[PDB]
Amino acid sequence: RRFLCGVVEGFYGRPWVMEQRKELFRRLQKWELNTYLYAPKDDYKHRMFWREMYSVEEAEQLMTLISAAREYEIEFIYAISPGLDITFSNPKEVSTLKRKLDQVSQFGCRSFALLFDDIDHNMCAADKEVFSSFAHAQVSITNEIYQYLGEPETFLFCPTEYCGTFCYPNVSQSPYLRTVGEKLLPGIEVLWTGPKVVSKEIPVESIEEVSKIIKRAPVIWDNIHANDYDQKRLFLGPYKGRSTELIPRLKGVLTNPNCEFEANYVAIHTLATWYKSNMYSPQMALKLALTEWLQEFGVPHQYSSREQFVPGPNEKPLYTAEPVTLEDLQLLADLFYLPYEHGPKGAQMLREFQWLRANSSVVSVNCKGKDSEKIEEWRSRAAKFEEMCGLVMGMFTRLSNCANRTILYDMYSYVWDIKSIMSMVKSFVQWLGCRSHSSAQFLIGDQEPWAFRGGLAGEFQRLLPIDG
Repeated sequence: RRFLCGVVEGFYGRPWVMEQRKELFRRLQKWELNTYLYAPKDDYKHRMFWREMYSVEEAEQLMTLISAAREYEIEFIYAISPGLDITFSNPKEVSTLKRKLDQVSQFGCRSFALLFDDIDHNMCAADKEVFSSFAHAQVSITNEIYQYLGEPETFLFCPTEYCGTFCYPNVSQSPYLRTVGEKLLPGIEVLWTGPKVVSKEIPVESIEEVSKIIKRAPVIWDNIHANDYDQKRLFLGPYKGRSTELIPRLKGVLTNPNCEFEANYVAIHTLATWYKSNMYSPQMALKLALTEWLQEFGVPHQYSSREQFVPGPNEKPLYTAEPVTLEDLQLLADLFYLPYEHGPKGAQMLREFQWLRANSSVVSVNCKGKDSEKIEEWRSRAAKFEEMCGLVMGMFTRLSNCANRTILYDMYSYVWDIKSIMSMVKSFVQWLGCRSHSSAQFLIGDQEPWAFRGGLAGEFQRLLPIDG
């Protein structure tokens, strides 16, 4: 029994380059994964201009990539999303799609996929006069394409309702899914993402409910680490919430990585472990992933003293960089953890800061003459918060010194923003703690720079109501 397990490049934004893809293939072979799906959203010949034919240079790049995939024995699936503007009752569209897929096949590609995600539910008059339903047209064209290609072993189809929240009026009673399941050829696999576009967790019964309609085990398109729906978010936490019992009931698992290429290492590793368990503990998986990931940071750059200056007792010490340690990576992971929850350490820091803010009046003004226990407790908790902020700043400082700076350079902005805001919070907490004897305004320099934090986007964000 073959099982699909791997990565889908299907995020918006700047696409990955050939070097990154080759390194990804090497890592996938190391981690015992077998599937790579190529459907980058912002590739003009993939989705928006699918009708065009690849140029010679693009053809050479594709052939090199496919041969590299062959070297590492990673299945390579090429996807097309013609649903943006394709007309189903016009044979010219079908002929063009066939020619495009044949050009892809002549490069040595073996597996193909057709996607109809994120399109409209309307049909032109030309198709409404032929097909009884939208699903009917989609299934008919998919079946014809599948039969033309010679019935490859692997073939993926993404329905238009790829999540429960897009099923109307529900999953079991959706006419679209019923028609697709009835009329689709048995040899094609079907993508599914769970109850929601970004599903926090997958109950087992939902998969069975979907399978009762599609009459086949689906292939999971998991967006647990996708970050193209709000690109301020970075996700470095482990794979979590998916019970292993789904493995016998699924035909494959395919993960959507973060837009930043180097930020997905841990995620992919966790996924492999999650698979390799049952051919599972999130905490252990994350520990192993970070332990393996640390080896790629190497050592920080240091002065090369291969007639060499050595300082004396009264000379200023040389600049020395400290290595990046396990604790720094764990703190980084907790700072950017999961879409629906934070890491334990970051959540605890936030709760402690909120508590300190709430009880500022205990010692803010004229603390002398008040209850000693409250003063000591508040000051101690403030000190612990200060130490954690210092840990964050030291993490950033040590990460800045890595010899292999590329790992940091692909996610520089997020860590830089979090360390800046931690510094500002530390300054604010100090100002709160010194109010009883310092009546000056809680300024940084001569001003309050956070009045411009986030600019116009930050200002608009600040006015959105929340319950807490």
